[PDB]
Amino acid sequence: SGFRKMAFPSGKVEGCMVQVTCGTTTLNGLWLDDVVYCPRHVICTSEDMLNPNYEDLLIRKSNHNFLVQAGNVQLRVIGHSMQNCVLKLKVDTANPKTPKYKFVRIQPGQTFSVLACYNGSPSGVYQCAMRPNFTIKGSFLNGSCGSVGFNIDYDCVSFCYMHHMELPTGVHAGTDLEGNFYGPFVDRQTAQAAGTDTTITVNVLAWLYAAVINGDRWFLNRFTTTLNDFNLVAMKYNYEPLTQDHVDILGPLSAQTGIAVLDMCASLKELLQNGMNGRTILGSALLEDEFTPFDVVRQCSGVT
Amino acid sequence: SGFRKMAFPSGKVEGCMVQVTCGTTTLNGLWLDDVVYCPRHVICTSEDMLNPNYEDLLIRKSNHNFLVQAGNVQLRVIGHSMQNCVLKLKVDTANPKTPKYKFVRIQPGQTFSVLACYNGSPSGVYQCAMRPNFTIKGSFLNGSCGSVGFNIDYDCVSFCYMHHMELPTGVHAGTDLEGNFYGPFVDRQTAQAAGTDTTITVNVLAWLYAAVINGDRWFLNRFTTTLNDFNLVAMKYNYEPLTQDHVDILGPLSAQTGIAVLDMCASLKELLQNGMNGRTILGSALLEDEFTPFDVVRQCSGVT
Ligand SMILES: CNc1ccc(N(Cc2ccsc2)C(=O)Cn2nnc3ccccc32)cc1
Ligand SMILES: CNc1ccc(N(Cc2ccsc2)C(=O)Cn2nnc3ccccc32)cc1
Repeated sequence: SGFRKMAFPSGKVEGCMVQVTCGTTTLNGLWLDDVVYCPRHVICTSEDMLNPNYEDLLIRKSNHNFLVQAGNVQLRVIGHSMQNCVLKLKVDTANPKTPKYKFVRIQPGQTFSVLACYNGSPSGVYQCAMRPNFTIKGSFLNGSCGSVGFNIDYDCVSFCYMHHMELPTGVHAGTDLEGNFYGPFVDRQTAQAAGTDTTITVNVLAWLYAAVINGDRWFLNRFTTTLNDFNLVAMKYNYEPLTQDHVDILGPLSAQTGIAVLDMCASLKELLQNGMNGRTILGSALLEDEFTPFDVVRQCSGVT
Repeated sequence: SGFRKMAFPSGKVEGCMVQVTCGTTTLNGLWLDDVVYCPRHVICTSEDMLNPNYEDLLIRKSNHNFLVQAGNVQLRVIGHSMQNCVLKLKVDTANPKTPKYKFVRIQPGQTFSVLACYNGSPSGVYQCAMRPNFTIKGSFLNGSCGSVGFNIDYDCVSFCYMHHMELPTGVHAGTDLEGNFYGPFVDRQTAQAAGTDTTITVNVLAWLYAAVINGDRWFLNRFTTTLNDFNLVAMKYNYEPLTQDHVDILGPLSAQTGIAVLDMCASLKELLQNGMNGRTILGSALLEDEFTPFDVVRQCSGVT
């Protein structure tokens, strides 16, 4: 028992991290097979970030201008190209540590682990969720760009995020591994405000199920509700509308605990309406929304 | 910016995890050089755990009874011995993935990362603190025994914890890598209750400094206090007494923010006395105590 904000083991990703330098800018890259992926803003100075013309800036760069170092060994760059907001640097050596991998574009509400890196070296790992406004609440400092988000299915690493920027709000924006930004964000130092950060209702319910499994049951009540009634309450509290798909995904958690999904919705409704009254659930004094139903089952079963 | 419960990158430890089986019991082991470390209760059945005589149980075991598998390859066991509550299995092959490492016995209040494992395979990583009552609040299921806690100083892995048991309270107990339990716990399925779980005051203050660095400053007030006055309040709230050593360790955080340690103590005093009034600090609605002052500096500087 016990429930923690657990990240995937980061070893398979640590073996892919490299340092990429272009001119005076150094950030992280992801070396998979014979390609190194990195944010295209590596070709910019801080002066360029106000209104960069990436196609024009890239014309002034040749293969030899991209310095790629894997630990202490220099990779030879034999090609470069821009795909959306990422640069793909073809190198002459396939990464011997390349794991089985996929590039996936995740949905808002889905979770992933981030291996924060600086100068191609890993500093730490933590679990994230793609917010419904397509930002992530990470922990990134200057030089962390190119750090990636991923999930792991036994031996396969699904890369879903590459860090590009911190919004003036202190929240983070980035792309999938095809270089497409999540949300409306652009790689320009401009006024970009994130939309309403709604709470991921299906994840809060999954976390309530995790709480019941792990012994925290004080919040269970004698009530039930309907999807429409629950959603009137979810709207008032800036919670995502709950759908039948969400109820279906909570099915295994419902079956394991014997608590019908709508009954858990009624517990959640009372918690929204009455607050925690100074009490805690799984060591938290707020409703946690960064565990998916899949995460709860994975953690409560012991998948390796 | 942003502040997260960050774990160390787990790659160097993932390369050490193996599966150890003795009879019908399978748990995790730690392979470093030519030795595999694991909990001695691997020699027990659940029947034995009520009152085990480990020396007597071990006499019935030979080197060939300890099955050690590293991924899919079997290690040859050429020696075995019991050191306190751990077994050390001498194998004929040095682990090629052995990192630079040390065995350290940590102090209560200190933090570490845990790589939860099952059947020698890693499932996830999370950040912990050794509680002042010498328990850890982890996420462990049956088969997780032998999973280890560690810290990393650039290339050196300091192993500090090996998981042994879950107390009837849902909290966790284990040993250092010399097999000595943290706290008064014994590897016997018996009545063992943890003492008072006090809050790690120096860590809460470190986290308040992290909050100010990252922009959450609402809790700063116009007051100051003294160590003796603060400690009268800390006692009332089951917080650890703050010492001059703790103030000294907070020195760098104080210098960086310009907020004197006793002034932060006065903010903490008001937060203890008045609560958060429905507000949050670094996304938490309670006072976080599982970041040391070293953790805050490390995360806020970008150490790899
Ligand atoms: C020289 N090149 C350069 C490139 C990028 C940045 N910017 C601004 C920006 C605008 C549009 S895309 C990126 C970043 O946001 C970087 N970054 N990322 N995460 C960060 C956390 C803390 C501090 C900085 C961080 C700055 C300089
Ligand atoms: C057959 N051998 C055996 C050995 C140990 C255990 N016990 C009881 C126990 C008493 C004294 S030392 C250990 C554990 O506590 C194992 N364990 N650890 N973390 C756990 C989380 C969830 C469930 C079980 C967990 C049980 C069986």
